[PDB]
Amino acid sequence: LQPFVNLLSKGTYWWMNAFIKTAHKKPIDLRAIGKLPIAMRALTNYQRLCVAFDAQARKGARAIWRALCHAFGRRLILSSTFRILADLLGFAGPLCIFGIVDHLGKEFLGNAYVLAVLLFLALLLQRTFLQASYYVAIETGINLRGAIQTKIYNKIMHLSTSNTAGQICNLVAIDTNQLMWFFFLCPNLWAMPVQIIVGVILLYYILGVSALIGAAVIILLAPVQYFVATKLSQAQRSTLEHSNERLKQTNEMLRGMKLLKLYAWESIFCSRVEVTRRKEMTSLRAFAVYTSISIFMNTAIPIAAVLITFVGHVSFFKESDLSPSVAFASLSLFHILVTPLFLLSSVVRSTVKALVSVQKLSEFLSSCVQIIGGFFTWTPDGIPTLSNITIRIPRGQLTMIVGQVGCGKSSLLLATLGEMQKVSGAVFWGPVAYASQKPWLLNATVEENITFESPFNKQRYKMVIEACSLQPDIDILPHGDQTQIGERGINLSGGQRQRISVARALYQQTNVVFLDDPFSALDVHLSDHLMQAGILELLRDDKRTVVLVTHKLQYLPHADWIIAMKDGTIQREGTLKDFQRSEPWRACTKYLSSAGILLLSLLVFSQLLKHMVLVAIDYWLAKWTDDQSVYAMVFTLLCSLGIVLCLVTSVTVEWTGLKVAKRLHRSLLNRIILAPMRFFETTPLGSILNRFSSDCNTIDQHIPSTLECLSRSTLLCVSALTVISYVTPVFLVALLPLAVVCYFIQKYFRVASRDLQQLDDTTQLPLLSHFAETVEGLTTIRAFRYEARFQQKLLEYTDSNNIASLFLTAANRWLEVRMEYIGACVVLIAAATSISNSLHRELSAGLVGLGLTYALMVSNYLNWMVRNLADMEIQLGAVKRIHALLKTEAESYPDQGKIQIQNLSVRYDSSLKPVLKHVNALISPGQKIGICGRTGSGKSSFSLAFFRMVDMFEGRIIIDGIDIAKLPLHTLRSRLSIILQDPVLFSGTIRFNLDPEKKCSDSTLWEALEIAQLKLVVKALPGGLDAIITEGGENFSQGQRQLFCLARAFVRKTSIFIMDEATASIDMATENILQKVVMTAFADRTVVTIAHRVHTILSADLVMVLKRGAILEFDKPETLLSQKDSVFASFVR
Ligand SMILES: Nc1ncnc2c1ncn2[C@@H]1O[C@H](COP(=O)(O)OP(=O)(O)OP(=O)(O)O)[C@@H](O)[C@H]1O
Ligand SMILES: O=C(O)[C@H](CC(=O)N1C[C@H]2CCCC[C@H]2C1)Cc1ccccc1
Repeated sequence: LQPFVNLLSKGTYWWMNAFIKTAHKKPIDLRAIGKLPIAMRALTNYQRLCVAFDAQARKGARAIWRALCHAFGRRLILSSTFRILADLLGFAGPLCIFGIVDHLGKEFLGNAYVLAVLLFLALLLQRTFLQASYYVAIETGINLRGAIQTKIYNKIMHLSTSNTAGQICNLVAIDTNQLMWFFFLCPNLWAMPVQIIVGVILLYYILGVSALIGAAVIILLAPVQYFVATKLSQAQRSTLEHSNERLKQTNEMLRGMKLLKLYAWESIFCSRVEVTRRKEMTSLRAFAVYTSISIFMNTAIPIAAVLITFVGHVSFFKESDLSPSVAFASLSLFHILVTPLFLLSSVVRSTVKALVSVQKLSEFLSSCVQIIGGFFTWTPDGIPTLSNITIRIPRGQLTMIVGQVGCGKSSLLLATLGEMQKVSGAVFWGPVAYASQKPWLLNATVEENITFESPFNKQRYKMVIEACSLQPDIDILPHGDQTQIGERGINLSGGQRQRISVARALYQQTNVVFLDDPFSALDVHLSDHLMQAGILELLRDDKRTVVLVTHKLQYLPHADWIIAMKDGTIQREGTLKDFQRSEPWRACTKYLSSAGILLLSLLVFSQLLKHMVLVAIDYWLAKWTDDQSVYAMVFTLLCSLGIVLCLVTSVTVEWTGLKVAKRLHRSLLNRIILAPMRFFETTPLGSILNRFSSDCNTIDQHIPSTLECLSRSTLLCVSALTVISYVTPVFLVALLPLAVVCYFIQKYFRVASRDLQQLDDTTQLPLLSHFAETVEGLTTIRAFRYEARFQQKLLEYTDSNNIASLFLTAANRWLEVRMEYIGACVVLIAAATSISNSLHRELSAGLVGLGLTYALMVSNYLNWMVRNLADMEIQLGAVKRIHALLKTEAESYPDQGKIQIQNLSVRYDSSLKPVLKHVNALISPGQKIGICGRTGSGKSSFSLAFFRMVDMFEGRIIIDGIDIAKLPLHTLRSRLSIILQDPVLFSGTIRFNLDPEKKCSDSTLWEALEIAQLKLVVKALPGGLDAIITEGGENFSQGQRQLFCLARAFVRKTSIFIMDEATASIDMATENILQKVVMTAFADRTVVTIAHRVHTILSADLVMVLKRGAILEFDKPETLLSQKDSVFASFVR
């Protein structure tokens, strides 16, 4: 609430003080953050931008710039006016140091004390204009993002469906941010020229022509600073290529982990991910080189400029003798030109990226029922897709739209709606509940999807779910209801999704309903259930106009009207009779522990030795000004020794950063591979994967750079407070109060800012997610006429994004205003005490300048120390949670088919109910054993029990004379065939997905593919036995993929085969093909089949029934059918 408060509280952000103190105690919630001010709302900014657009266009890429300039120009020069005004008041430090030091070494301005309060007042007054300049630029930048995101969205509700779903979200998340961040750094575009030009002009007057030569070096090194920034960002992209390639290879490893650990291919796929990692680490060296140079230039160009400015002034020109006032006033000017001169690279880089974004943004912004005649074409001009489409469906009566495949069926429905440009014809036609041919699901609850922003009724909902008969399906789902169906509907199944969209159509209370192929993936049994109960007994009962378009003609007789489509034309439209007649410092220690004692010693000793040179340089200047070639000799040497150490301390932090980033990931990968199968099922995949994506990214690129920023600022602030204390020892008395105050300000910030950074991120996701939802189901939204209702949901989402981001900026300004006040209070104590000592005691004029030139800079170092420490705390969440995951568990480490089980006391998990108990069996070599039982009756345990994956087997299994327990895991899994229920084939060649051990012969591998009756399609692939297959994908069918897994099984030749519900998720013909292959090809080798199919184990040598723990296991299935009273298997079959 900055506008309401007065000028003083607004400048000092006193209104934020109570919020900070309150948030320190309890976490920030949406209730804690208030509603947005009227002036800064998404709707208000959007209306202002629309007014600007109307004004500009009333008389392209130029227009949007004019509208952005017109709407947000008044609150932008007001930001630039402060920035310029703060720049001029900035030179009241360097100029007043000139005044103070000169008077000591030699009209109220003639007094040294008077200038000590002018230095105090100007520094106090500058460091609020500068901060109020940052805020108003930010508050305009954030208010702009609110206006554009609404502007982008209001275009989405219009664009034709002929066209890029992911581009629009990218346009919101990246292209708008680059435009927003241009308005953060917009005033600098007019303030760098003013601040630098006055700066360089001042240096000439203070020091002479020699100040230009030193000033030219810094300016001339801005392009080289910029060039490194270009080479770095190129290197980051090339690293981003391998990281995305790595995450694909890792994701396939975690998802299909059970298949891998069954075949003992965990090491092979772990080896393949490391090969991609090493390439990423190679491309990450160049990112370290061009980050090392970037740190080297930013701390060795200021030193180089000082070296050439002073040495050149005394050696070449032989001008006026160097004096403490001139040398230290000029030195303090360099410290305040480098910050503008080194950010100018990022300002130009941002401006060239903002020019692209606007052009990219302006490219996006430019993109019953009776019909008379009618010609509709998806293209703006071309062959009309619908021709002679003249229809008149009745009101309140069901109508069927039936025709050939791909012949104007779904287009005609969209022709009735407004998504088809009319070449000609006349159409006259409220909101319509349209069940899309391709169903779309909101990223929300199953209850939310069906109600779809409509009031809930208990009776209505009960009938709908019973009619669609999707409730029994949700019963098997992991959650009873309110399941979070994310993007793409991965949680739900294809057939289940189709019902939901039809359920959404059937739930709504509207007169006209267009159900576009409700039975596309609906089973024939349920399809009649949905049609009879829902379409007829529910939809037709309510006197609701229903239009249905499906291939199943069985429901044609139960239809008032029916139309026939031919070649995209409505040939005839009549009734059935008419138609028939016509036709954490603990984590930081863990991070620095892995670097190595050698590097860690070199890292620490280089930092401490560098800042004993960067002070011994400045102290030597204070001794110099008071033989004159001798002083230049030592000062040149120290400047070179300062530069050399700036190179060493820039390589080491990056060299260390790679050494940890390499070891931490590699040590992480080898740990989860050895985790037992129980760990992967219990822990959600999202938890493990995000460690490899974000945390291994934060350590790769963010920690090493931040660790340098925090270590460089902390030592500078220690050096600044030591030099300023050696000059005036009385300053130590005031150091304790300013240490206690500076601690609490740091504490309340880190507590409050950490909350808002998390709150900022968690409100970003709903905003982007809403853009994806709108574009994916744009046709459905405009069918319900929920465009206005959906657009309103954006304003709430983006307002909760701005206010969460408008406190993160008011928190930073709160901190920087406090520290700059503390720093402006240190400069008074430093000035007051040194001048007291210099005039009365025997202090020198040079040491006075040395104290002041650090007092001015102790405000910045205090600010970087607390801001970097805030970021270093957050970025150490990467190491903290990796080290937690890194301590997971670790598993310990066939000639004849005789397998024996000793009581099989196997427990599905630690300290749980035993799945199977007291199960004794003995299968002779070369015998086909079958296992059948109820779902969850322990049959599924015996499948994984033979592979020691059940980690609590309190019994014994003897296979071919040995024990499956004593033998090591990677030597027992590798010699036992398995066929999981759901087939999976991982990315790689066919030769590298059927024998990754690279031991199979080329001729043999072809026979195995042919043995599975698969050689024809395999040979048909390009290359042959080397075609680059994709994970799942379309290169193979579901029957073929399950068929290929049989070929992979035949490759092992382990003489013991275990099949676990291979029949499921397969075709009936393929099951006969698979069963015939197993019966014929695998005649020997003791095939064991655990499945629910009746006919799978009918011909087996022996069949074992499974009760809660064990049931009758008749060796002869023929005897079992008679003995079981035709109940156990005969009745089930
Ligand atoms: N973005 C698009 N650009 C061009 N044509 C399009 C586009 N979207 C759809 N179409 C047209 O719509 C046709 C499919 O709809 P149509 O009603 O003609 O067939 P259908 O019988 O409903 O098909 P299906 O069984 O695939 O649902 C395509 O063949 C194409 O001519
Ligand atoms: O001190 C800072 O360096 C500023 C940090 C800050 O205030 N914010 C708030 C913004 C919210 C939206 C996204 C994050 C930014 C970061 C950034 C900045 C603003 C203006 C000028 C220079 C730097």
